[PDB]
Amino acid sequence: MLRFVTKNSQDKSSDLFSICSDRGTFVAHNRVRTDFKFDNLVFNRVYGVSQKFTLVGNPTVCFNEGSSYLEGIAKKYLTLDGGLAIDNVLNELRVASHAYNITSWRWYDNHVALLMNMLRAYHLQVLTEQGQYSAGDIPMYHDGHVKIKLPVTIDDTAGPTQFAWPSDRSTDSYPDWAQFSESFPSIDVPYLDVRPLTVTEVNFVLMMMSKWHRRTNLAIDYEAPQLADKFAYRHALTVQDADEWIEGDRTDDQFRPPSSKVMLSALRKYVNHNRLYNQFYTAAQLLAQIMMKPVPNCAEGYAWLMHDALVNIPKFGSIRGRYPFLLSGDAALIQATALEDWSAIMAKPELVFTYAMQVSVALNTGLYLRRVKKTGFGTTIDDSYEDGAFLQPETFVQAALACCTGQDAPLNGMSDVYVTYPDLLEFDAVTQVPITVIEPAGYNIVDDHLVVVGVPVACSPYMIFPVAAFDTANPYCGNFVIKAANKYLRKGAVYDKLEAWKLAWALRVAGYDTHFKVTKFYADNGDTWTHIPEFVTDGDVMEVFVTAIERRARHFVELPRLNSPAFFRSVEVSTTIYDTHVQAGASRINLDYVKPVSTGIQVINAGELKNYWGSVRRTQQGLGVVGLT
Amino acid sequence: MLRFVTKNSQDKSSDLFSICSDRGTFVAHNRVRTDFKFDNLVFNRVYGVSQKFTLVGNPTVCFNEGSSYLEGIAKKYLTLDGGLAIDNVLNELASHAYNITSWRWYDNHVALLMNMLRAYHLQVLTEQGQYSAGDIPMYHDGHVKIKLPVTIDDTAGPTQFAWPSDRSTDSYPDWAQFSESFPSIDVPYLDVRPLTVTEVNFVLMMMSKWHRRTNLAIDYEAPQLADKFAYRHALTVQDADEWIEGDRTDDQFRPPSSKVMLSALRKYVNHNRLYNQFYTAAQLLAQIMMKPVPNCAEGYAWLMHDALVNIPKFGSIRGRYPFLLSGDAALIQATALEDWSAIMAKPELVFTYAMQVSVALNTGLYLRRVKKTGFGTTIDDSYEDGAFLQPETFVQAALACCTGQDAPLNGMSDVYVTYPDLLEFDAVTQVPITVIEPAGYNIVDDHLVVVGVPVACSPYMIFPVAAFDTANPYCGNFVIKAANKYLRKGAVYDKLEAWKLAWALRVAGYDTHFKVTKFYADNGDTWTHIPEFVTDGDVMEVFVTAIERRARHFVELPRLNSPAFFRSVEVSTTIYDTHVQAASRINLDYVKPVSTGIQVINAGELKNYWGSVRRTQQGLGVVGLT
Repeated sequence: MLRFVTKNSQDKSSDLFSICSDRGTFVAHNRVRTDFKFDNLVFNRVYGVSQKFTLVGNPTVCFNEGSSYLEGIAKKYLTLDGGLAIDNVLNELRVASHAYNITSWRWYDNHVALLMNMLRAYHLQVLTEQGQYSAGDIPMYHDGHVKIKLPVTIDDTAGPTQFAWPSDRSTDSYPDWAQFSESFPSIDVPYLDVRPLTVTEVNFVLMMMSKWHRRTNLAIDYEAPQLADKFAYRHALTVQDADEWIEGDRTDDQFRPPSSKVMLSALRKYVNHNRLYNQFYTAAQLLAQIMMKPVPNCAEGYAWLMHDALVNIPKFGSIRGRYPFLLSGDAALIQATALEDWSAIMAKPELVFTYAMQVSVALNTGLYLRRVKKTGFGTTIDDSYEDGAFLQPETFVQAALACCTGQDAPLNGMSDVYVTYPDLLEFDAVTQVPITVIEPAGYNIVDDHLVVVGVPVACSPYMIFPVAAFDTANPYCGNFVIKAANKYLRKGAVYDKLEAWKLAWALRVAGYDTHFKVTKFYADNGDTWTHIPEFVTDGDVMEVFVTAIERRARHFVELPRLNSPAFFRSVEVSTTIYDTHVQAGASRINLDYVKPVSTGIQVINAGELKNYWGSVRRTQQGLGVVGLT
Repeated sequence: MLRFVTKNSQDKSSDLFSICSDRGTFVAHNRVRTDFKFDNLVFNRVYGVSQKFTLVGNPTVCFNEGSSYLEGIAKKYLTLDGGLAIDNVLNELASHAYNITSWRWYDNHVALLMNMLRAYHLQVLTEQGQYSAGDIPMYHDGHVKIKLPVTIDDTAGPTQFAWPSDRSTDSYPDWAQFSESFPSIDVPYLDVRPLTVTEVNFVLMMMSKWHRRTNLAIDYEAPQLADKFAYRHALTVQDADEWIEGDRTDDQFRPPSSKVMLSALRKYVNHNRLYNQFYTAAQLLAQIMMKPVPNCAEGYAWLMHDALVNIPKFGSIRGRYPFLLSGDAALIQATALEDWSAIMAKPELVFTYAMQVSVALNTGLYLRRVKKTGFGTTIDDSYEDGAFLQPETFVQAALACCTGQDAPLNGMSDVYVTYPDLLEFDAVTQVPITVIEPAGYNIVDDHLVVVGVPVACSPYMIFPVAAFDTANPYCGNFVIKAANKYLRKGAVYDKLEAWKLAWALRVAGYDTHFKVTKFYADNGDTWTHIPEFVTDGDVMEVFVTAIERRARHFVELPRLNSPAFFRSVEVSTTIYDTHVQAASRINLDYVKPVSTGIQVINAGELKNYWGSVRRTQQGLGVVGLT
């Protein structure tokens, strides 16, 4: 995850932003300078381009059965090829079978749900103490023309301002827990080791073991039942503050949730003690992938925002506190990527939020990129693009990321886990958008409802600028030249679709709107980005007519008559970012703090694609899932 | 015109057809086999095509005098040019010597010969039993109902050929009998000695004013050719005189039969040696005769448009002196002589040539309009105003641009059949339309409009027509080539290649769509009109989408639209049997003319317009016979 953010070490550094949001949303400002080079002299415009992101979401959770993983177990009981040694654990058990039949049969170690719960609680408490925790509210689209407003399940103003405990006292049951220090396990039941945790951190862990009530519209407050019906924890001291709060003995005031630092320390201690590096890596990946979506500045863009995601979080199971000697020894085949990403998150916890911000934009753009690159602008005859990585729900987000940006998207590192949108597997997926009553201008409104085909572009690429989405030079590349039209006639300046869009974008930045035929280039002011129109994607057309290029009221850098001969000059456009700052209502990272803990940790760089330890690579032939090498 | 008709197909064929009408219209049926050879798999489909024609028309005729032509007199009575040898005449015979100083020699009988031609054709038509007023066909296509008006109603219209004039209701020429050697008045006289009594009667009485009584194009109105004249005959003929003074009843004095009328024509021409003037008369009659009935809806603008004809005023010096027609006839064109021999061998050469010239004229005008844009033609020649300005070379230029061979010129100066309102490419027509159901049609205010000239016929009376330099459906055969580029939804195609592909698929049985929607092709002709949108400029590529099949399908073909399934389909079309229905093959070796007693010149004079116009590579232009 860290390498993806740093673009494989851009000058061995990158930048991060902490989580901040008001009313469930936050703007993401930018400052850029766009050049215009014609007549061998340079003009420029410095403009502020913003981008709205929202934390509001309602994903569908699926706490179904999942496989077991024993990576953070001592090297002498695990093995790369020999796997789990049941003979060694029976010998060291201290007949054998008499313990086998009791509990030694399950072997269902998996804490992904617990780690995800602790992470989302940390994020929610961060928002709480920043004075910004509240019920979500999706923004409205006021543009004089057709207006969009969406509902929320919980009202913002009545919504809670404080992150209380997820579960509600005196309404639902809790898992039955009791401290357990016996060497010999007695009941087949998850045993989780929390020995080195303080009273408050172990209290927080076992309280988050309970079930989760949703009290807000945010995407990370999803519903979650109790991870285990019964369980026991390996701790020297018997903790019952949570138990006292379960009954009326402890009041709400005296059992307030801890501060963000305490939850972060609890998570660090838990993962370090149980050697849960890969499991936490998967948990962070999933939480970031479900974190948020970008608020569109166009009308048809909200169709992407209407969709809800489906997540496969595995059912919880912990065999690490059953036997004290499991963790005695260096951990077995811990992935190097997991170690470095874990060190990066623990050093800077905002890395997960920044990666979520990058991944939302990359995925939303890459879905459009794949719906276009399948047909290749309609000059691909067969189906030899091999976009099949989009099919299996696990490599959905990874394939979208790889298609949008050339970088290797990081696989989830875990089997039967994914974040997927089932209804958007196919690119000819129609969506309906509830729409208020205002006269139209060619937004193909049907029965007072925007009909949207496929998935729309809903964000500017200004947080991943070198995206290289297209092969040719374009605004996504950043620097491009504007060439003369293919041939000039009465209708005017036959232009190829992609080059026509490039010209339209450059003129819209420069202050001239353009008129097309087979009518203008509806864009956004705040975000002077002009999203690619449907004439590029439809593939029925290959040349387009630009009739007239007019002057907007907000004039800017002056250009000649581009759409006519003897007056056109081959201007070229280059933009650079001056200042970016995610405000609402930064922290530099370099590869100096990446150095992971290698003391008593066996590290394998190689991975097997069966467990999804790899990275999907986009090539010209198409996407492709590649191992970690 | 014999060379033109016998060269449209081959020197051996020489196929002729007789005149036939069915309420003024007739249909010419054909039977044509189309091949489809690809991957050494020859496929074919035999089908019948029908192109109907109409004889109904209302041409405008102007009777304006022109040059005087004397190319039938003896050698000694002519100078080095067409002017008569007045000194030789006088040294042969006085007051006349002094009178001559005031005797202009205007001898031109083209109006008379044309009148006899149209009267003969009308009599043939009425003895065939189908002469009538003539009515335009009523075309209806499920979406649009059209019916062009005609002046004379068919039902009340006469069924028998009445004499063109009335019962002494109008004045008649003051004819006279001449037998002396002294012309008394500068008024023209004729020499009709070899003619019989009834032939002379028909000639003199038809000289009188002609009235238009039917919608037939050859039944145009014409005034009396001369107020006064005399005929040099052995005896006075006065039966038509008794008819005008109101003595001979209609039953005994009726228009003569076709045979005797043609015999009068023959005697007149070959005694006065009017081969050149008769050739001009036949040319004009052929160019005015008929038009094709359009299968497509918008093609009726061709029907509504009326030609303009310039017939010279009637004048005669043949009958003034009796020795002029003696001696060796001088300055007779070989083409005129052979055409005369052929038409008197069979009198329906004029009809078949008229049908061919009608089809060629329509196609030539339409292909001039199309090739203006740049469709099929490399050079942007001055198709608009080059050789179409000269009214006498208008129809010949159209024929040359259509067919590619040498169109025969009128052979006479200041005579033409010209459409003045057709030189512009912006000319519009308001065809009346009762629209049945709305569809793709530019219907504004009860009349659709057309631009320029439309297609109203199909190139089947003349099939091997070489309209374009490259292979095309107009040519015998063409090879469908690979598309310029293939896309997901289809492939782009050049204008001409796309039209060739669409034509071949329509013959095979596939309906072809395109964008920037249908390639129109009516049943009963299965010829695909050039699409309107691709006709204009600034369009060089056509996107072909959705090559769907039709209800009836004959030859099963590859897609030719997808790169995987495209195959080099080579087509070939040949016409096997034609039969008009309201042969008659000619034999050149038996119709060869009389070379004795006639002086024949191969060459002509460009002033008199004795030549032909050929579509050169660099541009069509008039050339001499040499």
